[PDB]
Amino acid sequence: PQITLWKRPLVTIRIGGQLKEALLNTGADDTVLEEMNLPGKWKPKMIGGIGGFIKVRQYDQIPVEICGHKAIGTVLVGPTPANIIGRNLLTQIGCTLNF
Amino acid sequence: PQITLWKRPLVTIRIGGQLKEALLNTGADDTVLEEMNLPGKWKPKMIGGIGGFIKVRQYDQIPVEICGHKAIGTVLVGPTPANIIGRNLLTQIGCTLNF
Ligand SMILES: CC(C)c1nc(CN(C)C(=O)N[C@H](C(=O)N[C@@H](Cc2ccccc2)C[C@H](O)[C@H](Cc2ccccc2)NC(=O)OCc2cncs2)C(C)C)cs1
Repeated sequence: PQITLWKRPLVTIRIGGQLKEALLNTGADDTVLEEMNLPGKWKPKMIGGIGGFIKVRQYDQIPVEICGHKAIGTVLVGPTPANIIGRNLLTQIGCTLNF
Repeated sequence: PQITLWKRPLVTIRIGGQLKEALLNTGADDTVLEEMNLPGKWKPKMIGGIGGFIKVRQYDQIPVEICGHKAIGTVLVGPTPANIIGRNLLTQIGCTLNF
């Protein structure tokens, strides 16, 4: 698809076999998801948002399906009020900024 | 311009009379720039995200130059760890996501 920015670019993502609504975010390297248990090893991380930093768990090689598109990559799980799909996965699904 | 997402989508913006780098951010409802002086009035405001919210000055109908593209809109000024160009202005310059 080709999403416009008049409204927040929200889409459906599937991960761990669970379906979630996410926001496409060119403004961030990594992808952050709302708390949700996931399998695998994981290292602790600290990431800074607009109002400060939050602690997250970084999982690697996690398959995440975005709007029908396949992606496998590093996912950060933690206190975020919104599942934000970052650049790495964006490029994985062939997303670009056009103007 | 076709922007890949493999790297930060930074672009030069000319505002007021200053030319600085800002991120084309589709994960932001608003445009936020780092502390600076701007002419005009302004109502205080609190914008938030990961880590919480921050205090910013809201200026409206502010001229902004983003890659030979002229836009006139709302510009929040304050303690942002990054110069952000949000959807309010991205749409103005006719920008979309495609994949
Ligand atoms: C509540 C929820 C349903 C929503 N609210 C909104 C509206 N809001 C609040 C925003 O758009 N808020 C913006 C914002 O921070 N957007 C964010 C997405 C988000 C939205 C809501 C809650 C948490 C994260 C997305 C933005 O690209 C910012 C920009 C940025 C860059 C460097 C330093 C700080 C910030 N990115 C991050 O906060 O990235 C965190 C990281 C990810 N991986 C590593 S750090 C502000 C800049 C204005 C959209 S969805």
